Amino acid sequence: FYQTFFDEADELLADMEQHLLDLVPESPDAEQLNAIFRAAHSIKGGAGTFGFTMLQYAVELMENMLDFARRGEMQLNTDIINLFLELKDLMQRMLDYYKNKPQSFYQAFFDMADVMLKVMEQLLKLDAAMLNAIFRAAHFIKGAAGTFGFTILQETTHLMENLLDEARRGEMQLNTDIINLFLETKDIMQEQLDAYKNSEEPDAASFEYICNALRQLALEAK
Amino acid sequence: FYQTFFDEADELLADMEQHLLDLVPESPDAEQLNAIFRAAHSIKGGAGTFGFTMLQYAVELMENMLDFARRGEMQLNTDIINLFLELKDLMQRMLDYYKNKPQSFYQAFFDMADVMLKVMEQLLKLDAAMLNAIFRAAHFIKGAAGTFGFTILQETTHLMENLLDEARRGEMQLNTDIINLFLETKDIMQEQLDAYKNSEEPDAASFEYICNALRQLALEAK
Repeated sequence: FYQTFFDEADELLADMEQHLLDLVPESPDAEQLNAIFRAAHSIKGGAGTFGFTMLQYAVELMENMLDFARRGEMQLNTDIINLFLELKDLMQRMLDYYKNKPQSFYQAFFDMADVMLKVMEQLLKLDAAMLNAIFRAAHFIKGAAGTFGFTILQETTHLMENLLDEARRGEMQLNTDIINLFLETKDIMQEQLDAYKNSEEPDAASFEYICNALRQLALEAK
Repeated sequence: FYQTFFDEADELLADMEQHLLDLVPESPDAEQLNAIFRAAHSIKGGAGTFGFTMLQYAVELMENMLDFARRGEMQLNTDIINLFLELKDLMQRMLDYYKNKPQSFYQAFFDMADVMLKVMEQLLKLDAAMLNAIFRAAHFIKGAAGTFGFTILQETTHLMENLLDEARRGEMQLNTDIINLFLETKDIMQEQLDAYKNSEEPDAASFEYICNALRQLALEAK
């Protein structure tokens, strides 16, 4: 949902930039003013939706100025148009702040996920309550991997999650082989995490191997 | 509201650490388990209140393990106690993530505030709608300065904000002298912003000067 907004907002700002540049300081076109206003209003909506407060404030500020400009309360001139460009650039900088946001964020995830895998490992090695715990730890890793676009990690965890959902509810019967496959999945997920930790790409061979094994179990346990 | 939680949570984690260390692996005390649980539950509440999701997840995980331990579903041993210490450390690391969070955040503020001062400047130099705009720009700077503990910047902006509130509503009559005091306040606020930008302390002489002048106007306009 975030990236759709970022792609649209970038496009809108590129449109805003051209319309601002096409403004006639002595006699501005209310149609170009309306275009800049529409693009700013669209960005405001998204910024509010996702809690992009710095962007929200930057947009409100341009909106206000534009509302005076398009209604005729503000006298336009070169200086004012330059201010509008700076507000547009501020909106761009704020958008990029929220678009960016990593490192401290990546590290907190890497550290958190490392710990959750240890918890999963031990609970496997040890009850519906524990199955609910392994399930939720996998659910977090999947969710978080989805957040960072870690497609390979997300998929591995998702396949194990579905098996853990059937295990916790009581739809699927568990045994030593199944548990060892879950432990093997844990090891693969750690390597997937480590590859991303080192800004490398996870092992495709391991991914295909574990996903075949997890889907095999989804059939075998039924 | 944030710092009260951070101070309490730090204390709770220090308590948790001692109770975990005082656990008897062969025959644990349900009272020490309850203490660790209470401290974890308290931290969970705050984490939920402020949207500290990474912390929330780290706490849920310890909570779950502790609920098995205190109820007797989990067999304790040295390894399990070490895992509890790691979960406690994770909770500490997550707390510190949310406690920290700056730089990219400081820079976005510095850049945003720089632009808002320019907008304020020009609108002063130029209507209740514009007075509402200068007011809100000051309101943002005050709010944001409050967020970063910039007491001197917050106070300067707050005093001007109250004057801007009376100006926008129509309680206070404005003139050239008042506007020039507002422009002078803008210059002081920029220097206050710049001092913090360079990790320096704002000018105390300017602060006292402008606050006397702003309070003088609060009396003079009435």
